[PDB]
Amino acid sequence: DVNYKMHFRMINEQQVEDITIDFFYRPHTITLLSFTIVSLMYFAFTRDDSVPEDNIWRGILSVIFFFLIISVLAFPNGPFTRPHPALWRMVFGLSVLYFLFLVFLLFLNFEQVKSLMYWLDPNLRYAERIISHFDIFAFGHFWGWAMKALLIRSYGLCWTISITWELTELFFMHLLPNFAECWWDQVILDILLCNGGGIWLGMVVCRFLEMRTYHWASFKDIHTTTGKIKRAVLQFTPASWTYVRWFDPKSSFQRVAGVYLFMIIWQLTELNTFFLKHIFVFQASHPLSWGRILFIGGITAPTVRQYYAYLTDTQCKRVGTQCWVFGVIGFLEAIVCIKFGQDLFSKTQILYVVLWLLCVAFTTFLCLYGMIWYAEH
Amino acid sequence: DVNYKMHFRMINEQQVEDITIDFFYRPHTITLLSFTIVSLMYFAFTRDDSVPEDNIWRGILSVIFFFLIISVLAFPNGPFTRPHPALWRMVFGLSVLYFLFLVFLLFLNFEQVKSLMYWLDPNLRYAERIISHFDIFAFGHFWGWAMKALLIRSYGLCWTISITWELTELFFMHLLPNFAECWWDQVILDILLCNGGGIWLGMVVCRFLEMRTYHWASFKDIHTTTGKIKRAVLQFTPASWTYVRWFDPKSSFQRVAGVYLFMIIWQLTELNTFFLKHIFVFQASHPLSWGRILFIGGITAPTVRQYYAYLTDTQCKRVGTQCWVFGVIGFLEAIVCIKFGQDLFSKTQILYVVLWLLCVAFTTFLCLYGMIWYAEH
Ligand SMILES: CCCCCCCC/C=C/CCCCCCCC(=O)O[C@H](COC(=O)CCCCCCCCCCCCCCC)COP(=O)([O-])OCC[N+](C)(C)C
Ligand SMILES: CCCCCCCC/C=C/CCCCCCCC(=O)O[C@H](COC(=O)CCCCCCCCCCCCCCC)COP(=O)([O-])OCC[N+](C)(C)C
Ligand SMILES: CCCCCCCC/C=C\CCCCCCCC(=O)O[C@H](COC(=O)CCCCCCCCCCCCCCC)COP(=O)([O-])OCC[N+](C)(C)C
Ligand SMILES: CCCCCCCC/C=C\CCCCCCCC(=O)O[C@H](COC(=O)CCCCCCCCCCCCCCC)COP(=O)([O-])OCC[N+](C)(C)C
Ligand SMILES: CCCCCC(=O)OC[C@H](COP(=O)(O)OC[C@H](N)C(=O)O)OC(=O)CCCCC
Ligand SMILES: CCCCCC(=O)OC[C@H](COP(=O)(O)OC[C@H](N)C(=O)O)OC(=O)CCCCC
Ligand SMILES: CCCCCC(=O)OC[C@H](COP(=O)(O)OC[C@H](N)C(=O)O)OC(=O)CCCCC
Ligand SMILES: CCCCCC(=O)OC[C@H](COP(=O)(O)OC[C@H](N)C(=O)O)OC(=O)CCCCC
Ligand SMILES: CCCCCCCCCCCCCC
Ligand SMILES: CCCCCCCCCCCCCC
Ligand SMILES: CCCCCCCCCCCC
Ligand SMILES: [Ca+2]
Ligand SMILES: [Ca+2]
Repeated sequence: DVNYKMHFRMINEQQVEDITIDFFYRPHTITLLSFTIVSLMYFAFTRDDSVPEDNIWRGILSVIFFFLIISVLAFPNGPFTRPHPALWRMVFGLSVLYFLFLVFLLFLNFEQVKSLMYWLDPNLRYAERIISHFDIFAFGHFWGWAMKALLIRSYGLCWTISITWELTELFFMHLLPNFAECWWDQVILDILLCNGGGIWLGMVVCRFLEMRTYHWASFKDIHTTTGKIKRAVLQFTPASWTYVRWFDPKSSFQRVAGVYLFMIIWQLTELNTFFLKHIFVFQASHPLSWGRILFIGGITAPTVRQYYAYLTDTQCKRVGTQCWVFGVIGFLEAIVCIKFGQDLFSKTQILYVVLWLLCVAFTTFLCLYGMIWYAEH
Repeated sequence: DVNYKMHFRMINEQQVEDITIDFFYRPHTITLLSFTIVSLMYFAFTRDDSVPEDNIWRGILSVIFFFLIISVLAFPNGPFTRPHPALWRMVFGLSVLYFLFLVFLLFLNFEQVKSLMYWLDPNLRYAERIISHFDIFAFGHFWGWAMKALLIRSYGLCWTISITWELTELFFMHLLPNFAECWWDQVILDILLCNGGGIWLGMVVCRFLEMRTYHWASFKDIHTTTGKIKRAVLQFTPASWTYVRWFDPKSSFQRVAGVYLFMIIWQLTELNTFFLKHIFVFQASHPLSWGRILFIGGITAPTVRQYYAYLTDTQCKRVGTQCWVFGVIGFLEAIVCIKFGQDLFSKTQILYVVLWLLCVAFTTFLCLYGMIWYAEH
């Protein structure tokens, strides 16, 4: 049990190894205690609070900001400790904020949630060819897969969900009347280039990042300025890379069904994005659209490394807190879509979702066979 | 530094020693995840959301409850580990909730805060002799002083602050026109009977608890039913008692100033209560008054034991998170009272507060002399 509680602190609160500059890792909470009071003193005595509309906004911004300060002192930093552990306590701080925001939304009705969205943005109330298709969103979609494949470390897992989702969005665009997106948009442009190009780049880096000899000289020791610039910049890159093996030839029925649940919660988070944008009508350029995608993308990096650790390591015996929070967020967003999306379906079929369930297991079982046989040949 | 980071986890997250019934200390976070998802599914698909006020109220309640659930998984449990550490993680979660609520209030104006209070309770908008004086509030004050003296473990500190605060409240009742509370009420009945009896009982229980031989037989091992009942009931009592010595004959200027700051913040936490209750006019029977007092009293129990540990232990090098949160709460309440209390003073004097500052140091210096000389005689 000494290992069973120590192995959780390698998942939940990964510690910094080989600290040389100790100014960056010594707490100053009393100075943080003195900063918050003087910060709020300036805002409680000099800010003009004569308008009620801008008082609620700045109060919300301050609650979010000062919850990030509390998260630095009290929240776990995941299995990541670069560039600083505190930047991952502040990402876990936003996960809890977004989790509790969804808990609130389940208890409202559609007229209150729509009135809430219009408060955030009043403009929401009133609302060759292939080359032009590539926009700033296609760049984000390419780098989303180049980051997912960086952590999943599998062609079979990433192409299984790249293909199934694009097939689903092609099918789910039967309801959407106005868009004229032809099938090649999400079967040739997306599956091949935006996804496969992203998947290829992400899996190419994993080979590089995991075969690299991680030798980290201290910043003070380097004498040449170009080395100091190299060392300063290299702080924002991983200090080590885990060797990921989702499947084993002797993998049990528990492990095989732990990668099956992994690729259902993965695809659940893609139905959340599709329906939240459709139930609450906002354009893809709105910060509610790509601001949420960036935040969920930031959460995913420590969640994939904590679900993998729990699933495989036999001395873990607890699932990391960030993976727990990414579990409620992904499940609650579906309940939000079912509750408020009671109207945009009349006779629509869940059978495709049921059919998607089988075609995922069909591809995990084929993945195990293609790797069990791989040892033989 | 191995001790400098280990000594913080004896303050922040005190671990349970000698666990025999392991059902009470084995996490089930995935079962917690399933419970939260099913509960929110039931409340999202079954609750009638046709009234907005009830929707907002139930959303607030659910957010508080699920923040408590998050705190059970991700927040430190103080130096206390009885009856369960989770019941102190939840207290810390409530502390953070209140801290952020205070952060929000600084950015509103008085009309918005009054509207919020009226939303919380619409009834707030429209709003021999000694034997009759003793009410449930007097009983609560007596038990609060008993609990305080249970942790401070000092007649000098407790009597100093009791006397100073009673004098301050007697003085501050110069502004209060309607109340006819004569000086005897808060110079004899309060100082002697309620406060004095509480202090006496607290110090008697300190003497009993710190001289007790803490031997904890496992619940399963006891065979007699009365012994099992005693062991079950005894779980809600401290498993050990720290020997508290605020002053030493060789105590430096740092320690003396630390006790001075301790008592200054202690009296600030009473100015906060007085001025909050007077600025936001609600009766002492309203839950906003005694609920807040109960919550601050619950916070105080680990805050005192963490401030003492930081102040005296020389290997601590960090102040516990509950102490940090109590500090921000105590300072932010004062800032709130200053911001919204800009009107109920015209020519009133801070000199008494300044005079109170000297008469506290006068009584710390006299406390050290009365104990430095104590060794000689
Ligand atoms: C409407 C729909 C219609 C059709 C629906 C039909 C649905 C069909 C139903 C599908 C469900 C199938 C479930 C099968 C589960 C088998 C058990 C299993 O493998 O357990 C474990 C893994 O599993 C876990 O327990 C992991 C934690 C899970 C909870 C956190 C979620 C966070 C998600 C984050 C996802 C991130 C995604 C990121 C994407 C980029 C392994 O077994 P174990 O022995 O416990 O493990 C041994 C190791 N220890 C314990 C010794 C350490
Ligand atoms: C308007 C008014 C008008 C007139 C105003 C005038 C005001 C006049 C101004 C008075 C202020 C005087 C302050 C002097 C402080 C000297 C330094 C000192 O003693 O430091 C330390 C203690 O002090 C700390 O640092 C403790 C942490 C403080 C922050 C947490 C707050 C939570 C409160 C919770 C209170 C709970 C209350 C509960 C009540 C029931 C000790 O020195 P050190 O060497 O750091 O310690 C050695 C130990 N280590 C470091 C090795 C471990
Ligand atoms: C929070 C948890 C959820 C995560 C994302 C969830 C998805 C939601 C994400 C983003 C959408 C948020 C709404 C923005 C669109 C509304 C219209 C608009 O332009 O508003 C703009 C918002 O401009 C701002 O100032 C926004 C500030 C940030 C918002 C919260 C994220 C915290 C990140 C902290 C990161 C810290 C570091 C982290 C670790 C490194 C400007 O407003 P405006 O149009 O001029 O009108 C303003 C006045 N009213 C009308 C609004 C009253
Ligand atoms: C939270 C952080 C701050 C702490 C305290 C700060 C001080 C504030 C404290 C208490 C004051 C709260 C307001 C209550 C008075 C208003 C009028 C009234 O009677 O309201 C009642 C409130 O009844 C409830 O249901 C209250 C639920 C609890 C509230 C939060 C505390 C969480 C404790 C969790 C402890 C868990 C375990 C902890 C560890 C073991 C009933 O309402 P009503 O009159 O019928 O009208 C209802 C409808 N409207 C009008 C309200 C819309
Ligand atoms: C702005 C600073 C640029 C970078 C300046 C710089 O020299 O960084 C070095 C520091 C610490 O580096 P060490 O070599 O002491 O620890 C190394 C440790 N064992 C490890 O490899 O993890 O990095 C940070 O904390 C960066 C905080 C970034 C804050 C955003
Ligand atoms: C400004 C921030 C820039 C991004 C900062 C950055 O690169 O660090 C993020 C982490 C760093 O990994 P560690 O060395 O802390 O953990 C090591 C552990 N054994 C492991 O498996 O990595 O890696 C990623 O998630 C890389 C994907 C990008 C995620 C956004
Ligand atoms: C309702 C249960 C009544 C009490 C039933 C009972 O038998 O309690 C024993 C348990 C654990 O007691 P142990 O002897 O295993 O540990 C002892 C440990 N080393 C120590 O001394 O701290 O206490 C709780 O967790 C109580 C949780 C209360 C949850 C509110
Ligand atoms: C339902 C809850 C009932 C109250 C539960 C209860 O009595 O436990 C609270 C703690 C228990 O102390 P521990 O044994 O965990 O810590 C031991 C550590 N070395 C120490 O110094 O105590 O003690 C107090 O604060 C007592 C004051 C009352 C506080 C309200
Ligand atoms: C881990 C990454 C977290 C980043 C949070 C994303 C929030 C972006 C908000 C953008 C709002 C822009 C308003 C004009
Ligand atoms: C550590 C103790 C925490 C207790 C929280 C106190 C909150 C009480 C609220 C009572 C409201 C009653 C409304 C009728
Ligand atoms: C009209 C389209 C606007 C898209 C803005 C994208 C901003 C990307 C910021 C990325 C930060 C990491
Ligand atoms: Ca697509
Ligand atoms: Ca009084």
